[PDB]
Amino acid sequence: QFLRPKSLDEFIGQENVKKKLSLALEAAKMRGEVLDHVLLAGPPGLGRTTLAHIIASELQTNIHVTSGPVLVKQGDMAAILTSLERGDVLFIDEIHRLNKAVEELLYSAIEDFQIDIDIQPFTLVGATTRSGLLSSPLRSRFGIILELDFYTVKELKEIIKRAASLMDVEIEDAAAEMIAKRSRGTPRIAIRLTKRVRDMLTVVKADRINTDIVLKTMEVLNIDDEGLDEFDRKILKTIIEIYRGGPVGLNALAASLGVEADTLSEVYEPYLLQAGFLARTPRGRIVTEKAYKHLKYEVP
Ligand SMILES: Nc1ncnc2c1ncn2[C@@H]1O[C@H](COP(=O)(O)OP(=O)(O)O)[C@@H](O)[C@H]1O
Ligand SMILES: [Co+2]
Repeated sequence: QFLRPKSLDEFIGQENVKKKLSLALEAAKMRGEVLDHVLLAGPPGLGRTTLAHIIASELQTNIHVTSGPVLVKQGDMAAILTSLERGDVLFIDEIHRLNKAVEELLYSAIEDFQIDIDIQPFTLVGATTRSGLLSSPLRSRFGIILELDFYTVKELKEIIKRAASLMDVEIEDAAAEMIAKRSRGTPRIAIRLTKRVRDMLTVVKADRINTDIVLKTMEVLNIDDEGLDEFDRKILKTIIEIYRGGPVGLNALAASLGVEADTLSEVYEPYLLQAGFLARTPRGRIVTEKAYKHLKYEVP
């Protein structure tokens, strides 16, 4: 809520994305034109939803939030489309999860702003974990595709220091750095960790968040020096123990973990791959030497 950027000026990091989006936004506003469709792609907690709202606010139009799975029958999509006002933003999270029914109606609406038997010109903003998850057709409809990658430790530290300030708590630089290094490159994680560290500060009655307080918090939260949580470790341990380090297929791995292949590949794998703990091969996923050493498993 109060911790969510209200404009690009408040949006830390993602310089490439900001410059690209800013170019298009400022131009459209200056011409009083409807912004071209925008695709926001990247792992969760990186700011896709945040950017969608910023786009609407900058254009000074209304944003209509919806989810791919939430829309089943064309009736749901129609009601939403016909409620759009000129320049409004239609934000669809998990846009790649749109069934053939609603998707066909959407592709149609953005071809000439009209349906089966007239829609006000609008800007479609989709959010997806992976741009490839989108069908070839609908995918070619976005004039602006923004690929968000994990944030740097420095950017995360800045976001953490900002969140602490908004929560009325002081924090030392080294402490903010420590949280950033454990935030798995994600703003969402960094902010939630900061709230939990704030709770520790409260209970120990300290004047400001320091490294000691952060370490105490990480121990309680079971977050290791690499920012890995319980589930991250379970993924690596399962590959190591049950599958001898891999390669193991995504479906097989998800079945053993008792989770959907999607949550695995879309939510947890991205950072594990980025940080060099996991690798993908044609035969399946495998763990790296870094994984064994980090989890203290003898390298076979
Ligand atoms: N660049 C950023 N600067 C500051 N906070 C950010 C940034 N990106 C994301 N956040 C924060 O992290 C949380 C997660 O963002 P959100 O936009 O909901 O992620 P996504 O839709 O990609 O899953 C939000 O609370 C938000 O206010
Ligand atoms: Co497979």
